[PDB]
Amino acid sequence: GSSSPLPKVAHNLGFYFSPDLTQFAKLPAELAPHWPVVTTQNNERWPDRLVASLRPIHKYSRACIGAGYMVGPSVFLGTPGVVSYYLTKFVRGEAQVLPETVFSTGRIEVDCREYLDDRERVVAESLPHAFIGGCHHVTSKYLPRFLPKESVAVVGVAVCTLTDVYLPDLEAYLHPETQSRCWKVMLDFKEVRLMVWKDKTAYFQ
Amino acid sequence: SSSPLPKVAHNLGFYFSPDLTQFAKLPAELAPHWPVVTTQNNERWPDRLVASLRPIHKYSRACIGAGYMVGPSVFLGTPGVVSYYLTKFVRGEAQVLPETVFSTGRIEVDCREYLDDRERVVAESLPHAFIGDVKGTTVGGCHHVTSKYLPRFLPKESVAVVGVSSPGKAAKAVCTLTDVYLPDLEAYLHPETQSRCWKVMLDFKEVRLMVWKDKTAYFQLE
Repeated sequence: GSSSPLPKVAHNLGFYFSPDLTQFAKLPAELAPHWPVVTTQNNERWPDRLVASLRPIHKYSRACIGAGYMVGPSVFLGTPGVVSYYLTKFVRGEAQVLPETVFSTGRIEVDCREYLDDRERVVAESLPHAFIGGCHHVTSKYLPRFLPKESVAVVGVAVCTLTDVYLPDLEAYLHPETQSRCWKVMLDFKEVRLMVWKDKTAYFQ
Repeated sequence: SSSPLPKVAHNLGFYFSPDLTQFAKLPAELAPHWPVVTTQNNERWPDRLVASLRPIHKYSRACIGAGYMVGPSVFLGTPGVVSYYLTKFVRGEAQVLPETVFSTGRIEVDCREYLDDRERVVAESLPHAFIGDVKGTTVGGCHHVTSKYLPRFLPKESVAVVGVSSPGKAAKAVCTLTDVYLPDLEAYLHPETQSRCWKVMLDFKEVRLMVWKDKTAYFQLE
């Protein structure tokens, strides 16, 4: 069996249907040859496909490190430095190079408010204005336990914007050459904008 | 006063209660007309299920080792110790309740630990039923609340189904799990044939248990 992306990841690669994965909208097996589709079935029969796997499958399989993932009905947290799933994208039959990206951790989905590890605490401590009052990281001190889920906006997909990205993945951004930079960041294959003010604050827009 | 976990009463047909918070509020005026769970042996309610602390009948069943609640709070069963008594009245007259095993409350309270040393050894004895292991891309044998590869969220069900994971190594879409006191299953773990399917009553629900001696063992719904 294989793990598989959170919906937003496939969505951002342009995938919405799946015959086999229930986090996505259903499409019958029979129609997969004629529509792009996310799956864990590496089915040569379906030419436009995104396949999730736990072992690479072609040189172009991207190892999705540290991502939130799902297995059957369950959601799991990414483990930093550990590969969540591989993704291999086939357009009109042939495997395609994926852009490089960072990954959401799954802390949002599973409502977890903790640092994943000491290294991430150490990064938050190094710029303590970052990601609170606007835009909160999942671990922000000021975030109340009961959020009203309807009115929350997620970075990479309003009461607030919210991210669960693993801080070290981002930490070079927090330290630009210029006094401040509006970066161009790939998160879950979606281009967001991280705005850094060296040594004061940073946040997404 | 001690009460059954919601699933136990559901399995018996009972969803309304005037008194017990864990259930659906029903106003007293209607209690005469629905099956109800209650800590009140009330004659006015012909179809009722009473949770006692001591019996009131030939047919009053002891719920031994069962997880239970007092007000808003869940508590673990202790194995060997009855948690509460239950009596089924139908049209004013007590009924014989089937013989059953009991979920322990661990899933409700998120306590993923053995109840006692004794259970530790059973889990350890049949590790591909009760602990887990991987073969390349596949995990199996994590069918208990104590097992490896478990998600953070577990359905509050007698037999819960979850996806399961060895981060970076293996995954399973479907894995079937309970929090039963493992020794209550010993009777079933040692057959002669290559496989066997038991019928088992768990939390008063009829469930099927596959056993592959001495490889794995898992519950399933009908």
